[PDB]
Amino acid sequence: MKAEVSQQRSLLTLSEVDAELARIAHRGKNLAEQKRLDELTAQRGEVNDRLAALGIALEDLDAQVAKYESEIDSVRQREDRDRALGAKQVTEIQHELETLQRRQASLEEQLLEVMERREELMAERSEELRRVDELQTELTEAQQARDAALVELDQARHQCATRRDALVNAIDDQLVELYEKQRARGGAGAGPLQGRRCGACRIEIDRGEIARITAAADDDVVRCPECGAILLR
Ligand SMILES: [Zn+2]
Repeated sequence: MKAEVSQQRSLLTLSEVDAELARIAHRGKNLAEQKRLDELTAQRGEVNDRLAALGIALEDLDAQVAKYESEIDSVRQREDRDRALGAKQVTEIQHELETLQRRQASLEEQLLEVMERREELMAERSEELRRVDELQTELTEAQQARDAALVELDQARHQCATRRDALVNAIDDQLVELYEKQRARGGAGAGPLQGRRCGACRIEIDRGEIARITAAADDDVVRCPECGAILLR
């Protein structure tokens, strides 16, 4: 097989454009901005998990102060209902009121302990809300930089796509087809002959085949014996 040397040089640039598009696709899946957004999202979920755990403890303490204040109201109402006054049975109410006054005091002790504990946890929850709010703000900053990097990679991809479309139209389709058949093997399809090493698979070509490669004409097309990529000189 043979092909004009002018289009063989176009095939070399064509293999260069394909390599650049490969790095663009690789960069789109390995962005540094995406890694930054992954970190901020992780620790934002950390505070969201701690905020949810604090909400459970606050619900439990809210249920305690609701049960405490309700039982004191029953003792307070019983003290006020019995406050409205038989003198023989009056002493019977005096001994009960003293025992109920001891119950209202003992209940107020437990109520102040859980009110302090609720006041401490509401401050901790307030400290985590400030923390997750600051994390969320720069999370959107990382999200705008992640999206801004994707539109730059896509813009550079479209420009290399237009350059690739122009090169294929300038080469005989019989040569472009062989380049695609070699890429279907996983190789680079076309690479330069750098000294004695292939520019694609990076092998060291033996002295035997290389003696025949240097003897081929300019219009001739040659491939690497190990990978098959079209060697260009
Ligand atoms: Zn090769």
